[PDB]
Amino acid sequence: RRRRAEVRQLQPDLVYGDVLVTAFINKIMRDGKKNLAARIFYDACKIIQEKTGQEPLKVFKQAVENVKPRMEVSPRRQQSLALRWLVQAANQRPERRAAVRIAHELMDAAEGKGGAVKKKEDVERMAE
RNA sequence: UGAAUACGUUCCCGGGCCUUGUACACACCGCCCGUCACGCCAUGGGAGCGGGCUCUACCCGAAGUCGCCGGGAGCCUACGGGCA
Repeated sequence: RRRRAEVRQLQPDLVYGDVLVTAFINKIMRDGKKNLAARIFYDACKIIQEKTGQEPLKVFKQAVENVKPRMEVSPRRQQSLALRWLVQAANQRPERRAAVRIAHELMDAAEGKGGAVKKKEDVERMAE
């Protein structure tokens, strides 16, 4: 208790220059292998730009933004919570490739739709 | 390779520690209290029975004492008394 402890702060990834990136990679992270989950994200983004032509970064941030619950919310938990549904919803997708399921899950989330975004509407609506 | 979450955890499940207060107790997941079952002893009344004693009322027992009369032919000496 006290001191408000710490949460540490990491650096960008490579082609995006954002912290939330690695943070999200930590969610997809499993078995302790970030190297794998890393490419899974990059490849997931590559599919986005090769299907929408838009920046895979602006689609990522926006997606997570359209998931951060307002009520159920600290500016931090908004990230932890959002990243959760983004992975869970992407874990239950039709696509066979991990990078493909996440890619679609992100695009839909960025457009304000999908299972992850649908879950939020429920939590918020059941809170208000 | 390398997290997520860690302060809003102030609570609080639980442990430890300082401090306040209270009852009993110190085997403290205590201790007491009470009922029930068994054993022994003991207290009191009551319906009633047996024995002794006390108080009140009536019913006359004897000895003895006190008092009066006294038998008159009764038990007798006589200023007459008296005994029975």
